[PDB]
Formats: sequence, C-alpha cells, structure tokens
Amino acid sequence: DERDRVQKKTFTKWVNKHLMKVRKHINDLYEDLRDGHNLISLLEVLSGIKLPREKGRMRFHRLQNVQIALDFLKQRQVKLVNIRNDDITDGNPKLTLGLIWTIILHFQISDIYISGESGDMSAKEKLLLWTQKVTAGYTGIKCTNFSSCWSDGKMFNALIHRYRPDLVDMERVQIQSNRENLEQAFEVAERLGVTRLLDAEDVDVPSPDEKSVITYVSSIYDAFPKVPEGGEGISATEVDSRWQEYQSRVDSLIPWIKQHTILMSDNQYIHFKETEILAKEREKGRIEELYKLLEVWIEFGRIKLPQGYHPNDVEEEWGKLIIEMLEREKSLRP
Repeated sequence: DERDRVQKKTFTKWVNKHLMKVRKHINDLYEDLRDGHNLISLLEVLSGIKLPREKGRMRFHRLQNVQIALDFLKQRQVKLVNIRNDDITDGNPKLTLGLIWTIILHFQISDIYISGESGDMSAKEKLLLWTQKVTAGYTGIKCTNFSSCWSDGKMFNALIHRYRPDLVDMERVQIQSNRENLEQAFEVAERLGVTRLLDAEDVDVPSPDEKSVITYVSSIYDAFPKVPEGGEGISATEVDSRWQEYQSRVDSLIPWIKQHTILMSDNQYIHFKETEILAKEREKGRIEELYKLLEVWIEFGRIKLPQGYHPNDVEEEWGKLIIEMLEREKSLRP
C-alpha cells in the first residue's frame, strides 16, 4: 500500500511523459483514466496508430472507450487478467495500476535485446541481465532483483558510469550515503535524457517497489546508445578501444598523405597508384566507415571529436594527393 503510493506516483509520471507529446495530462490516475480518452491517447502515442473513439458523455460511452483500449491490447496478444472496462471507468486503484503496468510492460520494457539472451527469458530477466553485464567490474554483490539491489543507489551510478565515466566518480559513490547516490544518479541521468520517474526518498528503503524500479531502469536503457541485434555497432565496452583505433588510424594515414603529396609537387607512377593508392584509399574507407559507428557516441557526449579528426579532414588531404597525382600524370604521359 506504500508501494502503491509510489507505483501510482511513478506510473502517473510515466503516463504524463507520453501524454505530453499530444498536450494531454493527468493529475489523479484513479480519476483521469475513467472516461477512456487518455488511455486511448496513450496507446496512440505509444503504438503510432490511430484508434477509434466514442463521442458522448454517458457512462456506457466511458465503458466503450475503455473497451476500445482493452481490445486493442488483447488483439496484440497482451494478457489482461481480471481487468474489465468497468474496473477502469469506476476507478479501481489496483486494476488501474495493473493496466498501466501491462501497457508499460508491453510497449517499453518488452522491446529489449541483449546478446547473451535466450528466446525464453522474460523482458524482466533480459533487462536484469543487461544491468549485470553493464555493471560487471564495479564493487558490489550481484544484482538479482529490481528492488533491494537498487536501494543504496550504487547500481544506478554504475549504469551511468559505464556510459559516461566522466560524469560519475565511482570511488566517492562507495562511501556516500544512499540518498546522495540516488539523488546524484537521478540528476545526471536526467541530463542524459532520462525523465525522473523516481524520488530518492522512495527508493532509499529496504524493498523499493519493483515495478517502479524496472520502469525507470528500462527507461535508462532506452536513453543509452545501443547495438541493434546482430547489426554492426559499438557497445559501451568497446568504445574506448575503438576510439583509440580510430585516432591512431588517422594519425597513420593523414601524415602519409602529407609526406607522400610533397613528392608529387616536385612507369613506376603506375605502381605508386594501382598498389599503394588502392591500399591507402582503402584505409581512408576503413576510417570514414568506423567514424560512422562512432557518431552515436559523439552525439551521446562520450567522445569529444577533436579538430582534424573528421573523415573529411582526411578527404581534404586525399584530394590534394589526387591533384598533384594528376599534374605528374600528364607529364609521365608522352
């Protein structure tokens, strides 16, 4: 009933987050969903599809608008146990929360991939596994739930540090109080685009509300750069290493294009071209292609791209090498 206080607070904040996009809003979850209009709007926002509506302001209009939402969920094979339209239109607290949870679970939490997963892991289990992989390497017991494991605030800070090590000091997190750790995690996460669904004072308890924590943790996962399934991309564990690869690659090619462009200003001129140039060109290609995978991390703020490291800055010296290549081309041409 205190987790209900908190779950309601979280689910309200979560709902308002999405209604914001269409200029809708709720104050009391147990009242402002009863006519079916905001439930529908929420589903339209979340799903990207347009739903029908019953105009009218009798109770059966209310019941039908709720039913339109329930059917839409049932049709997408969502399981609605015990929830019926009159439960919603009449304000049933426990079933209103269950319905929001069902929506959250289906639209936000369920769309997660984790290399290391099975086909038969729940979303909850997959998300748990992500947190374990991300925070592997920080001091702490293993995370096996979405309640007590999160109450001291250290997990939150580790999640963030993995993605933005410059924004968190994990040493200090070891000896700060739970409240300080929680407060500063929510704060920083906000800067990185994570809406504050939780209040530090509600999580600093022995058993924080699981559905609230999952919703927030899942939301952090949404905000962070991700590698799509099987696709090409860079995880938070590979970034430092790829970023160094990249810079080193440039620090190798650029000055070869510069020291091998001066030779062109002053019969083997066919080997200095169908051999090396086809290789050095390929470097330029390997480079510009790697930069593409890095863009995400540059936009995310993890990498500050120093000047003279864009794939362009390479093309502008490769162009210069193409010119002086053409000068001494028409000359060794008789």
